Amino acid sequence: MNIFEMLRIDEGLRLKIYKDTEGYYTIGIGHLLTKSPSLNAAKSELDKAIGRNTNGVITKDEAEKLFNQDVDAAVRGILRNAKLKPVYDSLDAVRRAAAINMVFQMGETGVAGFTNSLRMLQQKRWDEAAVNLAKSRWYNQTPNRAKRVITTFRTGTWDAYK
Ligand SMILES: c1ccc2[nH]ccc2c1
Ligand SMILES: [Cl-]
Ligand SMILES: [Cl-]
Repeated sequence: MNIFEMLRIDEGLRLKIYKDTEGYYTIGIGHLLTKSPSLNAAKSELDKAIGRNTNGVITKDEAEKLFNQDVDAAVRGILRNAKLKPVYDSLDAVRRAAAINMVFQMGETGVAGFTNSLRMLQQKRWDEAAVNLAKSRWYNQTPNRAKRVITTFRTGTWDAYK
């Protein structure tokens, strides 16, 4: 298992514009297009990203392309983040995957707000971090996905994904 396969399971794959769990226009593998309530604005954002007049639909190759870009950007953002980087550096490979999954989902900002959990993870207090992580809007809104990621940090294995 790896980050790509992990996120592919968490996000699914859709080739037509759809609304995410928060009601935002998205496409492909979790690629958020816009927070605006406007489908037009979303189709324009789509065309701008793909580089063609898509008409709200993309191919699988174009989806995988957006996905590669988004994964790379997430990692790169973590590495540029002074709050995140040190935590990320302290983790083992499996757990780094869980850290990227959270950023992919909620943004660097969203994550930066889990200050207490990050500090526990950095200290390798796995069980306590898992409990603290669960006390969040994230966990209450997307419980099954949160549980998988939390299990990952708790155990350092891919068990939740097998
Ligand atoms: C960097 C980015 C996201 C993260 N989530 C938990 C730890 C961590 C570190
Ligand atoms: Cl883009
Ligand atoms: Cl869920």
